[PDB]
Amino acid sequence: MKIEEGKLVIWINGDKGYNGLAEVGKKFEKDTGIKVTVEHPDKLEEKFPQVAATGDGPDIIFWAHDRFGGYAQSGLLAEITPAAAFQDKLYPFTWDAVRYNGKLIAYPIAVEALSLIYNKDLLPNPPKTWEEIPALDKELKAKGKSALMFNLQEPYFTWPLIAADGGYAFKYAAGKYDIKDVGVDNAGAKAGLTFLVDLIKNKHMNADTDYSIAEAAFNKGETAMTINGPWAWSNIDTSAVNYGVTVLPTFKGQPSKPFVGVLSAGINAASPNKELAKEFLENYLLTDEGLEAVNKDKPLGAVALKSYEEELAKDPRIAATMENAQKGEIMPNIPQMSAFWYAVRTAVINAASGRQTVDAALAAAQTNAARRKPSWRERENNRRRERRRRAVAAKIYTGLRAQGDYNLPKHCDNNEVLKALCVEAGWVVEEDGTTYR
Amino acid sequence: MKIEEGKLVIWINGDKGYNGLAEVGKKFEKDTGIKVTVEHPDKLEEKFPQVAATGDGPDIIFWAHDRFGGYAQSGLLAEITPAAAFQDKLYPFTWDAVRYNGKLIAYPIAVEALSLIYNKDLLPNPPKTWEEIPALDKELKAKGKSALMFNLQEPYFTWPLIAADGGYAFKYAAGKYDIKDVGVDNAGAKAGLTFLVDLIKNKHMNADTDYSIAEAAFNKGETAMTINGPWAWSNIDTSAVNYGVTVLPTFKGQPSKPFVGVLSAGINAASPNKELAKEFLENYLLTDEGLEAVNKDKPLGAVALKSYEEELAKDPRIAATMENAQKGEIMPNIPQMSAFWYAVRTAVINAASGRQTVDAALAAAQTNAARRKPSWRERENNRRRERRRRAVAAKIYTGLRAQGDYNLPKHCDNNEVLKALCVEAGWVVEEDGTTYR
DNA sequence: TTTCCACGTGGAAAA
DNA sequence: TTTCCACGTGGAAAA
Ligand SMILES: OC[C@H]1O[C@H](O[C@H]2[C@H](O)[C@@H](O)[C@@H](O)O[C@@H]2CO)[C@H](O)[C@@H](O)[C@@H]1O
Ligand SMILES: OC[C@H]1O[C@H](O[C@H]2[C@H](O)[C@@H](O)[C@@H](O)O[C@@H]2CO)[C@H](O)[C@@H](O)[C@@H]1O
Repeated sequence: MKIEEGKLVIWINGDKGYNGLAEVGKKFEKDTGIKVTVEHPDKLEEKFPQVAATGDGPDIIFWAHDRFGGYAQSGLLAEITPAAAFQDKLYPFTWDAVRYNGKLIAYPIAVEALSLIYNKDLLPNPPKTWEEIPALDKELKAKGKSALMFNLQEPYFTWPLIAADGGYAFKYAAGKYDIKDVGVDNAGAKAGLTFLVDLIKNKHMNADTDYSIAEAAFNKGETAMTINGPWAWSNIDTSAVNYGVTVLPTFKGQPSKPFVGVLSAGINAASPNKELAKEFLENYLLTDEGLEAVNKDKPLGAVALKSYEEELAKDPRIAATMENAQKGEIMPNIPQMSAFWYAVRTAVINAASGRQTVDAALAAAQTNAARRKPSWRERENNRRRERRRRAVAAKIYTGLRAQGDYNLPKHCDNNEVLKALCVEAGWVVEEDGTTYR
Repeated sequence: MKIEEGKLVIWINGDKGYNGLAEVGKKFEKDTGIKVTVEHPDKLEEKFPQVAATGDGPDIIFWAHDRFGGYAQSGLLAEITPAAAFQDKLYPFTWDAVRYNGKLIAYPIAVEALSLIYNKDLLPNPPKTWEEIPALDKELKAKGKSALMFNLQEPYFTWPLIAADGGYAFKYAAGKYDIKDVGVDNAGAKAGLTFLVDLIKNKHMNADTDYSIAEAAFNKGETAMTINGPWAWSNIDTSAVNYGVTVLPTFKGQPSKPFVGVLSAGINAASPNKELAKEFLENYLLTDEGLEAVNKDKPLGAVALKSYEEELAKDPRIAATMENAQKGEIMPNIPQMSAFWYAVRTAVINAASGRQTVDAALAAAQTNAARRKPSWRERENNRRRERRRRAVAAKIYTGLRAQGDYNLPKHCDNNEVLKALCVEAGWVVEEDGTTYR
């Protein structure tokens, strides 16, 4: 698709309040006449870098801030230049999340952190430690239920446990992240992933559990706990479950440390509606009424807008979210975050499935998250080099065929021409290529 | 995931009533103590052949019958052995849909056909032809609306128009489908796809419109019509839209001819719960109460079970469905269907985007749908031939480097060894490989 | 049907 | 860092 003047197209993930956001787009059209289409395609965080490089993609893209550094490095995002008056409306630290190489590259929307969600009727007193969950499961299994179910296919949901005892993504020192100092293979990370794997080995969780499976099981009252973010609360409200949101359990005495995301809205550098996108975001979405429309559809978490966050912070579910967020850390936005996430995803899935050990899975994850992606020019240099090597060889064999006068079959490969060249030069070549004088 | 004896795991597509089916599973657990888990993973029709080949995958898999023949050819499905008494409860033609090489390979559940779905308030009199849609759209655009929106990413939705004037998949003659006689490149197919591409060219449709975009636009009252199946009705019910279900419009005076699917349930050949699966399907799902539970969640269409279908056939939406189904054709279940579907999907997406012309898109689709998938042994044969070719060459150069005394640099490639061999034999080799005596 | 070389990226190796 | 051969499948070619 292509962005075209006079219309706005927005990409936001399918677990967010896209219906409420389209409601904001409808008000925008009422007052300005500009149509606003909100779409929630799959794997949008991966599709956007593929289409935007060529000029395609949506006008605005919503994702957590951790992806945006890589979009900016690739030149996919227009610089955001809000007036001071508007910057004053959002918490400074939310702006930090969307600053890359000194420039603001997106509008921050809301702060997200995972919390422990629990069924109060099945479990009036939720566990304070990861360690006690096995025994809690044994007890609930006798009653036909299970202790805990959460998405094991996305490393976002397992990272709090991996980081609890000392695992980290990229080390931060002297005011910067060290791209080559990755902490996914240290004792802390190994202990966290081992406990999770042992949960599966002892049949307290299933390695194939994903987002929809865990959400269905908690919202149907089959499991007593899940791990999820504020966007999930709306579907629980519609269910018959009496749920609480609280601090994640500790592991080895230390708090679980979720990676904290800032839902952010970037403007496609190829869009011809940059000013319209700015007006929509600053003056329609990032208002009390606009964020309310979105929040009422699927809760946003702690919104970047101070005026509305003052209301939302009264909700004890938000206070628990931010308690967890204080114990975690804001995600880096550096372009390498994509490589980190793929590597940890592979490690978690492979260790959960028994395909690899925890030590082997995390060792490979360490090297992969540190691996430098070859540039376009490097790939092209290698492609050309091998093109040239084949062309030189092909020309040699053409000349040997055309002038050798070797006693060759009507059809033969260049190996048979090589053999004849060898005999001419005084060599003997056996059937398997063994060659000697 | 591996099937475990004593529990049932089911895969069904996410647009079906998986919540109603899980209710059937819960009754089954209440009467037999066997846990039933219903899951709706993405791309399950592609995942099943990958996992089931090694004994993995679910106990039961739901999909339209078209996919089943390829599963059976690969040995992924247990043969279905209902007693004659049970078979008599389903319409004979539904059993034919799941018969492959003389054997029953799945239980038929329900007959699905696409219909034209329209908004009565915006469109009291739905169009009877495709030809009048452009004018109708221009009318509705003046009111800020559009005429028609349907999924353009899946060829199932566009096939009725492609088949209207003569396009076909595999020609049927003398009781068999001829897999070398494909009709995606004939005049009728071109005329149908040209009309669709012309709709996009004249801005009556957008090439990137997918399932959720079309469903959202119709269910929010922004487009007057959509093309979809019975599963979609419940979401329209919850919406404010006053809709009708009717015959698809004609093209060039001929009816649109949808490919008719039979939602079918196959039993994994690797399952240790084959008898439980048969009990669940025959005596819990394929009952009035069982199908009712699923149909209440998302309408199944015209169910294979005679007793319950006499109730459902009273519904004017089902009569419309079957009117369209009489105009279309039951899909083949032959293994070549997946290759047919991939080819047409690429052709539709490529012509709708302008990346290929209609003629060029359908010309490639014809050869692709007819292309014989090389066997494992053919691929292996090829792999070994090239492995051997490289190993013969490597042995010759090893012998040359070890015994030639060619005055070579410390590091050089085989081309330089070849060059030294050539001059030894009285040849001249230029820098680019030009070789002469 | 088989056969042959081309293709671009992997990863071992040397520095 | 660059270099070099291996890899398995594509598609042209001959039959
Ligand atoms: O699992 C890796 C994934 O984690 C984060 O994605 C979150 C996202 O921030 C949330 O808004 C919500 O949608 O859940 C997602 C996990 O499925 C990172 O933001 C993302 O880059 C990363 O791939
Ligand atoms: O688009 C190709 C696709 O068509 C059919 O899939 C249908 C399915 O039968 C319906 O039940 C519903 O889910 O819509 C699907 C299209 O998205 C074929 O059954 C399928 O094999 C084929 O790939």
